[PDB]
Amino acid sequence: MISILHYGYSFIMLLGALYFYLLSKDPKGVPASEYLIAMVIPLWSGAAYLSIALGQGLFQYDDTTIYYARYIDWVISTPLLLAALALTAMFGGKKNLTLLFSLVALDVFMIITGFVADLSIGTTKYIWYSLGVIALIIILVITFGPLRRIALSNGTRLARHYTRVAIYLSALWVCYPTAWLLGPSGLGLAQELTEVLVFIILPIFSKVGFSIVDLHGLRKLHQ
Amino acid sequence: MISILHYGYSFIMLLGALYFYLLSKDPKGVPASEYLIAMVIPLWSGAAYLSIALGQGLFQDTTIYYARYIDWVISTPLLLAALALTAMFGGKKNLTLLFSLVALDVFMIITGFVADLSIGTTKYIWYSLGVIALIIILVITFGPLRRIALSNGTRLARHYTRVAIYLSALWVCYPTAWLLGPSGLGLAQELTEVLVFIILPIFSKVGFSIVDLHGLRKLHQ
Amino acid sequence: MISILHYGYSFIMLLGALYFYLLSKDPKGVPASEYLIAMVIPLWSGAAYLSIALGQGLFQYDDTTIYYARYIDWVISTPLLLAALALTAMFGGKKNLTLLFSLVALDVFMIITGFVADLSIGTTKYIWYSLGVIALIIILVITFGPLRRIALSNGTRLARHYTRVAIYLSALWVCYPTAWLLGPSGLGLAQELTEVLVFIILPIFSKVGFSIVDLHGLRKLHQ
Ligand SMILES: CCCCCCCC/C=C/CCCCCCCC(=O)O
Ligand SMILES: CCCCCCCC/C=C/CCCCCCCC(=O)O
Ligand SMILES: CCCCCCCC/C=C/CCCCCCCC(=O)O
Repeated sequence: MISILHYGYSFIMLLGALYFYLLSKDPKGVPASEYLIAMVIPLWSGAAYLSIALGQGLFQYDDTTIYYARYIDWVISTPLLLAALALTAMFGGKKNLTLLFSLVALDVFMIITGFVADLSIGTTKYIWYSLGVIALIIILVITFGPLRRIALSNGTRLARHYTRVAIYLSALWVCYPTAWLLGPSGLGLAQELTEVLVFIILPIFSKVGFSIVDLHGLRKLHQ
Repeated sequence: MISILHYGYSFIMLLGALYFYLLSKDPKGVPASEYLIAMVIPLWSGAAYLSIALGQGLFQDTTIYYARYIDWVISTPLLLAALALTAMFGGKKNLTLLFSLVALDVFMIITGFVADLSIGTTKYIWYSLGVIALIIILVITFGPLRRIALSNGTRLARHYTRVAIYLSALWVCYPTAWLLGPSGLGLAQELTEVLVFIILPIFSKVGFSIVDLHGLRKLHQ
Repeated sequence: MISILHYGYSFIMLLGALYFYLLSKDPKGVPASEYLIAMVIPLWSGAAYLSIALGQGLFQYDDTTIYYARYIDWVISTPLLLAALALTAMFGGKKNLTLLFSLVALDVFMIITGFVADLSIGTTKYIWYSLGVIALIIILVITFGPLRRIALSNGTRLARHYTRVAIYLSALWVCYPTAWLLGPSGLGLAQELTEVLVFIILPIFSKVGFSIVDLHGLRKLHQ
């Protein structure tokens, strides 16, 4: 069932990428870079999850299963998602690449701390986990602080769309560290099968879902 | 023989980099970035192949030359960049198209490394994904990228078409040799595959850049 | 002792990053990118050295201890330091990104050759070491050649500050390959404890120290 679920995930990611390619042919005032980003995220995630379906993207550490392919996925896909968010706030204005790369730096560190925490035992696990959570808090502060102020400077309609997308992303992202802690990698209150379902359903909304809401909103500012 | 051949490869790469450095001192209207790219490719490839000569860049009932993938994951995207920048010579840069090719290429090389580590059907799933990546790269090369070259004048477009065919012809050889050799069906011997992955890169790296840079320098007059 | 020293290092790095964040609030004509770079260097280095303190960032190769976390540190931190140096030479003028990325390329190769040399035995070790030294020589030629000429073109006061920071960095950087050769990774004339102290004290002056001298000099040009 675990294998079948991952095949299904990869196929949905493929259909996501195809949809975003079609949208790109009729760009409606949205730069090609934002369509490229929306295509790479699902394609990369699909390939990583395919490696799990084929039983290559995991190994047995001590007496627990590490799905390391998830981290290979997230270390590319999550920074690209934060880029898409930042570029949404900056739509019709000057780009602030310093703020954008600050988010990329924080995000990559967040994902690495998660991978190391999964490979750690005892107290050490929760030291790394904690550093990742602090990284996520700072990303949220930027998202609702300076980045939201840039969105406001680009007009009411854009700011309203940015706020909607920011809440959508924020809501989904806080679920990842929560699920991680409750599942086998953490306290082990939740079963493997449960965690797998969560890390199949969340990414679908986090990747393909986010980009639909994000791109449709921007295309609507053109009509 | 395998070790000696790899030393010889690294030495030729060094001579290539030195030649491109000399050319850069008299740039003839070609941006410094295109000279830098032409220098990095051979130097990085030389270092990787050196690791094979010293017997570090491989591990073993089949021998995997993993240093090749470390080479290609840096050198091949840089080659596609040089190609893209050739199409865009004198006109506006389209970085979205350029980075699309870098994305496709890096994926192609990773699928190859995973296929080499895979057994049975799984090997050919990964191999297939890499081939599809190469097909799309070729479609971009002869489609949108060629249309940009045409928009920059007949002289530039003619040079671009020549370099595009040159690269395309050499690149299709890599997946073909991979499939026929030990990593695939095993119809060809290890020694044969080694010779191929010595001779092809010399024409793919040092050779491509000579044809590419000389053509662009000629457009100065 | 070795563990405690690494904890102390990480804490000092944290304080360095916090100081540079405060400075950034009153930027005094220094671009935000240069403040971000000064913050990332210590934060990344601190995290890497923390992995050593927890005894994760090292392993036993035959009869020697390899501190591989150092290389994970340097492969990110050293290119960013050369960027800060290059951006100093270019302060008030056009950026030359080709020259900047040439330095990044050389530096990354330098650090990789070092990691491979540490994993090598006999003559092979010193082949890789040699390639890294030649990389460092070319970096020094660029620093005091074309990069210094760019600094001159941006006025006497800037050029004087650049020359001071360039010498400071150059003096500290030549110490790394020297210590490497004399310590366990090389001829083994120096003991592990000695090498550890060197690779605690040097980075503090190389990272937090360099950025203080660099940023204070540039802030002074505002007045
Ligand atoms: C943890 C890994 C960190 C790796 C990422 C390194 C990030 C540091 C780089 C900063 C580049 C700054 C962006 C250039 C500024 C352009 C001007 C602007 O702000 O718009
Ligand atoms: C698949 C492995 C990893 C690949 C990641 C590559 C990153 C893809 C995104 C790049 C963004 C491109 C930015 C282009 C900016 C200029 C846009 C233009 O004017 O055309
Ligand atoms: C050893 C691994 C090396 C990996 C990095 C290689 C980098 C090569 C690419 C260089 C890009 C040059 C950027 C050109 C910008 C033109 C504008 C300017 O020069 O100011």
